[PDB]
Amino acid sequence: VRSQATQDLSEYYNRPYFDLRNLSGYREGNTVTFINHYQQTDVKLEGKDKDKIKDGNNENLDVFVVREGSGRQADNNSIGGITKTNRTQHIDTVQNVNLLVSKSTGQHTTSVTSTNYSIYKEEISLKELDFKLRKHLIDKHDLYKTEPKDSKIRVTMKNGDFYTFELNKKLQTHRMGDVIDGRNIEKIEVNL
Ligand SMILES: CC(=O)N[C@@H]1[C@@H](O[C@@H]2O[C@@H](C)[C@@H](O)[C@@H](O)[C@@H]2O)[C@H](O[C@@H]2O[C@H](CO)[C@H](O)[C@H](O[C@]3(C(=O)O)C[C@H](O)[C@@H](NC(C)=O)[C@H]([C@H](O)[C@H](O)CO)O3)[C@H]2O)[C@@H](CO)O[C@@H]1O
Ligand SMILES: [K+]
Ligand SMILES: [K+]
Ligand SMILES: [K+]
Repeated sequence: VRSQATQDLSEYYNRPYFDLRNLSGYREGNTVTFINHYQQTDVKLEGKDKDKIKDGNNENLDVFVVREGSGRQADNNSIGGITKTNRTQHIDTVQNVNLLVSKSTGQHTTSVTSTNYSIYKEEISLKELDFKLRKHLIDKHDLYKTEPKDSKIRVTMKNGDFYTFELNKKLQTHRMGDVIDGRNIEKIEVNL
């Protein structure tokens, strides 16, 4: 079975995305404007990111961009995904963590995939982790070819804190601007 709800998740997580690195964003109201090679990207702040981003100019940011509709209307602007850029613009990973994907393949059978997952950003948004991990799962683990049910991604930190992305719904918009230290990620576990 493939419900419309599942189909809508496939649609969302197949949206075009891009990223911008080490540039200024100018905040007016709750919208941050980025200009990169004369192209404008407006980003909506609607969570804790409202306390993080200053009114006016903010230097040396990165942004993970997922457009919310097509095209030019303001309600289609990307939401959250702003972080401070790395201390340097070096290309090396800043952390590497185990990614464990466990999938029920039958009544009595489970498949377990264990790989290294590279972290490049010192400060990373839940938006980016959510979108990119789902991309991995869609590509490699057939996510959304079946009903996701209670499947989830959990990102666990070195202090034992964790962050969960329930796969049967989009990441909540108010969580998209939440950020974490990528170097404090301990492991990532996915149950399918
Ligand atoms: C009606 C509605 O949309 N309500 C949401 C909350 O979501 C509902 O309740 C949840 C408990 C869950 O049953 C969900 O399905 C309901 O729609 C939402 O609560 C968050 O939900 C997510 C899952 O979607 C997580 O369970 C999250 O908990 C954790 C997490 O695991 O990610 C707990 C964890 O301890 C905490 N980490 C800390 C404190 O270090 C994290 C962390 O705060 C966040 O991940 C940061 O974004 O959260 C539930 O908190 C709620 C909060 O987003 O908003 C509405 O009330
Ligand atoms: K359809
Ligand atoms: K590690
Ligand atoms: K099983």
